[PDB]
Amino acid sequence: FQSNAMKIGVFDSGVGGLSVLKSLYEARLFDEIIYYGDTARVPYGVKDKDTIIKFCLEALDFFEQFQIDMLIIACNTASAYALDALRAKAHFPVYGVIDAGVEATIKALHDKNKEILVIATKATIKSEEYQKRLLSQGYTNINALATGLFVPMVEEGIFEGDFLQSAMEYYFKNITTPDALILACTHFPLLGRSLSKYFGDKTKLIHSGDAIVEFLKERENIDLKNHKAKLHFYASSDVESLKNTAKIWLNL
Repeated sequence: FQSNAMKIGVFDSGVGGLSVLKSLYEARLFDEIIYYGDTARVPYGVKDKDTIIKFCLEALDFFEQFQIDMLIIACNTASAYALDALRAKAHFPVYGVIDAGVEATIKALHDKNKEILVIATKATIKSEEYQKRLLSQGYTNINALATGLFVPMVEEGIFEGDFLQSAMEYYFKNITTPDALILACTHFPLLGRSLSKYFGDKTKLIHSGDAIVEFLKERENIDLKNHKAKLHFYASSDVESLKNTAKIWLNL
């Protein structure tokens, strides 16, 4: 089977990038998407920079046999550090989650003095990348906060209830209700309904998936497809467990 259109690949460390994969799939911008997840070596925030890079390079070598038009890095950690040596080795546009999220935040605020909150893993925060960027463009009212416990709550299917509420109430103790909240972790889009309901209408949720859909439109020549795209899933370890949560998060 060969047709004349665009085939791309999505790479996250674990299963978080499935939420990103969701938004891309609903868009119908491609005909085939290749999801790979290095689930053997999860998570990536633990390692130093050089090892993440040598790890991300091993994923590129993987994507070569498929020969894709564009590669998307769904890991905020990999996006921070590895999104460069990939380009010094790729023959095709390789993009990441951070800028799309930042740009989508700015466009949605257009107001330098508005209140921005950005939640993520401990590793995503320490890199300061989202911060280093939003400041450069003159946005002043910003705080960044590590809410790492949301990740295993997502993986155990906790999306609602007093327990999740107790978690939000815990993490968000004496916190300014922001105008826009950024989800700098790929698991977090699974808790959005609870968070907005918790934060209220004032807070505008910046979806990493939705931020990159609008992002690629700005940067690339894209056609909307009549037919829905074809999914492929690949994992370092335990592929079928990924395929499950894939069906769960999306309902194919």
